[PDB]
Amino acid sequence: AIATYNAHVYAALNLKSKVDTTFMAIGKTTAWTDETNPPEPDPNATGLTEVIGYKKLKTMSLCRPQRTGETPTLPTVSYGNKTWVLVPDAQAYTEGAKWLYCEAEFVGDELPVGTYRQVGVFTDLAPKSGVTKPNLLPSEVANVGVLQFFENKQFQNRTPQVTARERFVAEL
Amino acid sequence: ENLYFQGSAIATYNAHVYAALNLKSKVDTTFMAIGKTTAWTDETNPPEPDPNATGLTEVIGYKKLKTMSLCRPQRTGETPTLPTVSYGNKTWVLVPDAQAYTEGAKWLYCEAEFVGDELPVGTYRQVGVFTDLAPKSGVTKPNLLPSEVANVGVLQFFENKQFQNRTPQVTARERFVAEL
Ligand SMILES: [Cl-]
Repeated sequence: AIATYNAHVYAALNLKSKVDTTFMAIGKTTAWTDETNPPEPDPNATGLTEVIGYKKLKTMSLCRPQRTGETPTLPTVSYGNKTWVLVPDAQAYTEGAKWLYCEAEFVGDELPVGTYRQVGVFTDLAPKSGVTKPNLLPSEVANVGVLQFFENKQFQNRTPQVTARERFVAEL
Repeated sequence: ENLYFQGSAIATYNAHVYAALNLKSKVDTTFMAIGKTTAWTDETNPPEPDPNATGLTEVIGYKKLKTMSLCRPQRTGETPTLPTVSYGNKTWVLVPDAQAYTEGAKWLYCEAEFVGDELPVGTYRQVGVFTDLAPKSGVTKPNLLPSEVANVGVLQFFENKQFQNRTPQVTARERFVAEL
């Protein structure tokens, strides 16, 4: 079962290759049992609970945590308190980038407005023939693809005047 | 008004199955290698495999897989319909690609036959699987000497075990199950 470090990088590179068909979803319109303490995400999930809609990623890149004494030349994303170094595909193995960075914005009413508690990334999403737009209602997706990673968090309310920028880093 | 969030998302069970399916898709360029001609410090207790390894120590040769299939451990009360194999101390149920997610097959089964002198004879202590192996030019043969490989590809998983001896009269059937 002993996989190499490079096996994880290979898996991350494989996800990045699916960029043209990678979408970030928002869901869970209904309240958690405890709104202040969301339950831990169960890996057996094949999709989001009460999926609202799908949004094509603004950015998808391989990455790795910054070293303590490193002054990075490459771009950095500063997720609250911890810095990540974005690595181009060619330096994947040399940099040991076994993590994947994903970013997407939910601008106003492009998807139905309301509360949401879930964020997840799907690869190989089939938009119904005749649709190119990055914002897809669940009735507009032909086959949701494969839910790769998701997160359960405290509710956020979205209005036609609100732009929600959702970004996350997943280890592979 | 604008909202900003940065979080720690966990991989799904299906993400592991997807990774295993991705390796199976590389079947045409997947090779099993054998190595470590020299004895371990303690021949009876081999050292734990270091994941930072990019290849095998004293690589002997590369042999294209006889079988590569997705699999999962057999359940305690299961009487499997599908084919079964033995690795570690357990039994594994071989699952076809179509039933990958339904069966939750996040493990990969690989098998290769090392028939006699097709690769240099002697003792070996390592077994590893490589994907995207480039044979020098347009060569087709399944048995490749390290001097015959143009680019070894990506060492996906390997094992350190007690020695096995191969002679021109011996056929070694190496099987291993790796979790993804
Ligand atoms: Cl939270």
